[PDB]
Amino acid sequence: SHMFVSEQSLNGRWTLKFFPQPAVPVMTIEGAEAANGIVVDAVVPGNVEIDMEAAGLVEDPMVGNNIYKLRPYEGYQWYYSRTFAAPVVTEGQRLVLHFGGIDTFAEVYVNGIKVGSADNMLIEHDYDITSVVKEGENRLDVIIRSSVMEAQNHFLGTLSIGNFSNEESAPVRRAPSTYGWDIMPRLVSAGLWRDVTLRVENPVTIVDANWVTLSVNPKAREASESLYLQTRLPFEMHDKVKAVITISRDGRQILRKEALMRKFANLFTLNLSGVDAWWPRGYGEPALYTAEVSLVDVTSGKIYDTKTSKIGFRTVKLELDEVNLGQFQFIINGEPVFAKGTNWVPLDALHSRDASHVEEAVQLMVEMNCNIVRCWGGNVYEDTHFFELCDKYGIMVWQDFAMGCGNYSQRDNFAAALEKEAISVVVKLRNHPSLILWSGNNPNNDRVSRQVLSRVIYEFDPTRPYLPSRGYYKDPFYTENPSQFVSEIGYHGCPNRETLERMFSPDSVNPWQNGVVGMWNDEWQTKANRIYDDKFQGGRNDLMTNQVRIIFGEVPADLDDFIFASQSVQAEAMKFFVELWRGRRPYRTGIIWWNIRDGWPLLSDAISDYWGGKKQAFYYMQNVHHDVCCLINPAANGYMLKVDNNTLKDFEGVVEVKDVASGKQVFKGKFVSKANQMSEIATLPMQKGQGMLVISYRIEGNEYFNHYLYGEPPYKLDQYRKWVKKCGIYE
Amino acid sequence: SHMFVSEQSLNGRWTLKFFPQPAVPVMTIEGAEAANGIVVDAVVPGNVEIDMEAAGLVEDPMVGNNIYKLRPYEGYQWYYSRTFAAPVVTEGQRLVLHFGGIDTFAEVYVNGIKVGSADNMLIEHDYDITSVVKEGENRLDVIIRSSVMEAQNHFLGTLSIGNFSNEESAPVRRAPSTYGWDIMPRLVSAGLWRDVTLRVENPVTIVDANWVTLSVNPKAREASESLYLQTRLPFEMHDKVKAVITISRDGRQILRKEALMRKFANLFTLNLSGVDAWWPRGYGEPALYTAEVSLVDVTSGKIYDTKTSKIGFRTVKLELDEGQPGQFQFIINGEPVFAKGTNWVPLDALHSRDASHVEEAVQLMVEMNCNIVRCWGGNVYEDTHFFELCDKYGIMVWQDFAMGCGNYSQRDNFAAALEKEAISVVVKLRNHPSLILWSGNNPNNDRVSRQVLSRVIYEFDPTRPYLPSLWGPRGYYKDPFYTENPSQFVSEIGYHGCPNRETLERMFSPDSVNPWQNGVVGMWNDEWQTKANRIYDDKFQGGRNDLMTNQVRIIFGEVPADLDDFIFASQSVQAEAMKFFVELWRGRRPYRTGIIWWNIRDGWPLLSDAISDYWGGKKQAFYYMQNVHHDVCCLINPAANGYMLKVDNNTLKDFEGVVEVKDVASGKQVFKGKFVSKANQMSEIATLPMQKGQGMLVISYRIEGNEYFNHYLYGEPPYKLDQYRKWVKKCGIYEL
Repeated sequence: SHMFVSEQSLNGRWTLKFFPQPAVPVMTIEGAEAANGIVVDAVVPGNVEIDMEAAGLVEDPMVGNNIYKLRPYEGYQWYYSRTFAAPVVTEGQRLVLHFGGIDTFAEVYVNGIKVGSADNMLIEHDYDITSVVKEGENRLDVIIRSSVMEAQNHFLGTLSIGNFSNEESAPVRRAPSTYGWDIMPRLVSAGLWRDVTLRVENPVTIVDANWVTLSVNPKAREASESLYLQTRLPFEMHDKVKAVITISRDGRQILRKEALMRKFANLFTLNLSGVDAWWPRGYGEPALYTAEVSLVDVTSGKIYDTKTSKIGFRTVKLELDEVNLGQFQFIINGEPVFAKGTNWVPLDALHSRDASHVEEAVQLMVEMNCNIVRCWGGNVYEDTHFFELCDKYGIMVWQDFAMGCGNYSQRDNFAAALEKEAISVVVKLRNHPSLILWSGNNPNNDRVSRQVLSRVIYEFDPTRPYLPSRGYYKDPFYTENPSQFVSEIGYHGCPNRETLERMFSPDSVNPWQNGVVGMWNDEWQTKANRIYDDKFQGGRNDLMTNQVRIIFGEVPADLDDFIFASQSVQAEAMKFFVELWRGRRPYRTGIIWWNIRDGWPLLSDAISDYWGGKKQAFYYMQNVHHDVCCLINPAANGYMLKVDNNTLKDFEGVVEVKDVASGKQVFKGKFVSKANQMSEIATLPMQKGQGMLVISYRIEGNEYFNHYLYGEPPYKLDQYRKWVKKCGIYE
Repeated sequence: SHMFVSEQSLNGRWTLKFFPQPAVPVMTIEGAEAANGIVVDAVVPGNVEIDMEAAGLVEDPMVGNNIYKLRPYEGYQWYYSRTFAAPVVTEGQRLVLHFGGIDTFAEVYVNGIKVGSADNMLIEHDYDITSVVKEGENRLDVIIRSSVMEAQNHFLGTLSIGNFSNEESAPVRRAPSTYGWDIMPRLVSAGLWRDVTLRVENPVTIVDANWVTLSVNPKAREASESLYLQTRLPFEMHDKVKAVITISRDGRQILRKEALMRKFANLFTLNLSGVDAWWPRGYGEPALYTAEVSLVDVTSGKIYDTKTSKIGFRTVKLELDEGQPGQFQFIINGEPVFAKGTNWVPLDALHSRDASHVEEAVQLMVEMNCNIVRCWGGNVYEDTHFFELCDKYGIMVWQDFAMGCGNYSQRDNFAAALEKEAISVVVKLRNHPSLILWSGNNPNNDRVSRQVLSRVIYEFDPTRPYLPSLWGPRGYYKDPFYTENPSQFVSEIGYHGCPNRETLERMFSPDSVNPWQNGVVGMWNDEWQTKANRIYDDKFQGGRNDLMTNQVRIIFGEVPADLDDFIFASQSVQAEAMKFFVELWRGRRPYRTGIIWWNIRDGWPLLSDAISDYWGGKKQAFYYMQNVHHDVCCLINPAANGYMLKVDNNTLKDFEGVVEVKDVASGKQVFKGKFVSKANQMSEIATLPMQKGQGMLVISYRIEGNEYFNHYLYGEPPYKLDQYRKWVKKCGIYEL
């Protein structure tokens, strides 16, 4: 929270006028008003496709092949307009027009006077409009031009052409996935997709409050926290304003410090007592403390400004193995942590709806017990509320800078745009305890990943590490990979029937074209995802049929049997991958799987879909993501029962292995799970043929369950179903 | 070929007004018309000295000391003027005024409106004049200022002062040799030295077609070619235009692929069958294929643009054998190739005449059988036609960026000027199969040669190697300086040679044709000193010309007083030295990997170490060098108790033959026998016994019905000139 003096929202009903962009792009209000176009009511924050669909001008892009009908609007312009009232501004105060998100290339006018030129979808834009504001109605006009056509203002290098990321994405600062990807639709879109506000700032104001943990002693309940404070301070206010710093928790004041402001920028170091450390999930408590800084007149007591945030006392270090060679391990508060989590993709192709999805999506990670999440560079940067939830629930955040599968310009103009973006995002997010790493998502000669971004982290966040950058799930590709830390590992899975009936037209809900199993109809090809409407057979969807065929021999023709088979192979594979890394500790250090939630109704390798449809893989993963988990990994002539502890406490329990069909107890006995390590229990003999062992362990009175599928594929689908039904764990 | 919609030539007669440059340079049409100057007719493309000589205002700079009489014009300004009729431009179409070459600092005006400010003589300049053009007669005015005076707009660093390259060249982007070199006259010059055209472009047009060879399988006659296509495409034309890619050879089509244009830039990977790889001379055929890409309307079938080039399927890897100087070898199509060729210097001091020399000059390399050529960084970048000829004849091209014998600013403004130049020239030439290397020609902290240029190659030509970078005493060619130099790959090596008599009689005044001032041998007259070359008219004796006499005195004991005897002596020393250098590197393979010698042709009538002069007069070294540049060449190297008869093979084929070595003076047979020359290697034939005294051995070899000849001068200097002349005459290989 940041008080200022007043913050008046400009969200609500705007007027949107759209029209095809001429050869000479419209940049003035006069050109926008003279252009022949269509005028509709609009909602801010919003996307232009939501406004046109509300007007009945476009069909629902989430159904069938309606995504391709939005293609002509990629060459359109969008003219937002509204009138507003200007608040009273006293002497020395500044009126600031704040845009949370402009998508993308736009000219901003207040009362016919241009106040800004925006060209970065991913960062905020603030314009001082104190001098252009007038009494009564103030005209606010935003004229956006075509992002796609902007790409032709640039000459591309050889290494920027032919990558998975679109060439139109290379020279502009937008989320690469908006142009299309394997897991996102091509929906370039436009509009004011985040809040628009009017801010009044006092002459004495807080420019930035940077909280940094210098040290932490979790056992003594102590921590050293530094505050790098920058302010605007008139010289008459020097020695007449004091900074008041208050740390609290549950309304209880932990520390108060006052200091006379003798210069605009200061470093205050606070040696705190009776404070708990911020820990990721399983490894401890996500302790957060309210840190408030206020600038107060020493004579009148008037508060000129106040910034408040919840901070966590924690230290983060990445250890990079450079002799025995993803060969790294995160060290939090001086303890080696095993990372288990998901990759974070766009929450919505229409990104103005991202904020409405954040709460439910973080809840998915909490129920999965993820302790880490990697925000993928194909997506936009998430807003403050996402990181505040990750602070609260103890989920570490790996933040990629917004660049996708490809390479970018080595020249000055791009380097300046990316430096402006990187400084903004770093300053915005560097105070969240959840954030643990910056990445360039990218070769060692790349100026982008090895100079520009590293220079920003060096100057504006030297407390966090920066890093410059298909078949059966038991093949050596997955079982003999030497990477201690895997960051992308995924397996396809057909969505639930209910999701299929909502996104596919009734004639196309069944996947098979003219009944032939394996021949996908066009609507299923569009939902693979196909960026452009090029009719073809095969491609990405075939991954589902191939995987099901390797495991069960044959692809079912009944849609419900196909859904069960596809979600069951995705469930077994992902579960096997997690157990393989959790079981091969301490060598394995982390696994970040792909992915937890889709950002659009599509056929994908996610374990949950856009509408909340949890696939079978979600529940399987849930049982192999506990703090302490008993699991079975393959072994030389047998199977190995192991327990993995991802906490700092020792635990005791008992485990009962048994075959589903026979009921023969293969093993029963107590175990001791030492803190923060893999502990083997017993080597179990080989079982005959196919089947399913069931694991039942009890710790501190609670009952947990797991299983292990033995044998070698192909399995009969009808038999595998009976094994799970008798296992009694899943449905 | 790039079709566009139309290309009207603005070449032809212009009006040229010139005047001394005032303290404040004239940069407006008003100031140019108000200045007191001289108006003459001019020819574009051209240089201002050609126009002034056509008007009888200057004397021929190629004769005597007339080069120094052009000195005052370095401080002049040059005002070009002509009228042109505007072509018809439909809506959305674009009218582009294209300059192939402006030398150099000029303000361009169309109909009184400034459209550009040029400041680089080595690269093209394009200006969109669609909105400034008018109906009827239009006006084109170009106002050039003094390049020399432009240097004083810059403060030079210590390392940019005192080099062989002129301080006036350091801050400006112009060919360094224009300011004078030891092999080029000082002729700064100016003018529109390349074509000036008007191009009409459709709203849909090809911006660039970059052809890259990913792989080649010569025996399977296959190749994987990538087309990196960038276009200008209105969004209304998206999904309504298709790219048509056609690879052909002699009218026979090899590939025809059509693809709907859904984005402005695309990578098209083309896996071809029935295609032959491109090879350098000796190693195979220089197979070329016409690659044409066209943007076609999917409905009307209208062709909006067409780009056509001749490409070749080849791979190039520079194998750094390791970093001593010249410790590398070029690998073409997976095979280690032995490079042999010449450095490429200016074709003319008045560079607008370069294009008229290109065909004859390249033919010299074909007659010599060079498989490589290093375009020296003191010259301008050659135009497309030079690289087309090197593609056609299989001559690999090593391209220096345009800096010489110099150190340069580490500051931003020079870096930005060089980056714009490098991007332009790389994009222009990156599709020629002949081109195989980019060089900075430059210590390891130099921003220019270790950051600016390497960054341009990193982004715009990752397919070709980039390198950031033997004269010395110039004594006896068998000195340990040459014979024990460890460089596997030598890029510069040369020896002086007096030009033929006809050239001397055309370049000097009648009283100055004989070199000896007042008749004393070894003392050069003033005109010969000018042709050294001498950059500034400082009178002195000795200097560079003493290389000719010192090298003759080492080999033949005394300098002949007679001119015809002196020409034969000097050219014989150059011929024996250069031949020895090539035989020494070919004979010591596989350690030696290449020899690029200096040089094949003069860019100006001068006294030099070139083997043929500016007017085409071939010195004796040209013929000696021809006989040691064959694909398969029998040669003799010194051994310590005799000589070693060797045969070198610069092909991928085995050959058999017979060789005979005889003493010329006595006629006795030293060796005769058959030999097998294994492919792409040096093979030792026989150790030959030590001969007595001085003389010449004649090497006669026959390969597949064809008879070839070489020789070896044995003994140690000093030799007697008359005896050497009789040995060459009796040998029968070369005419005296």
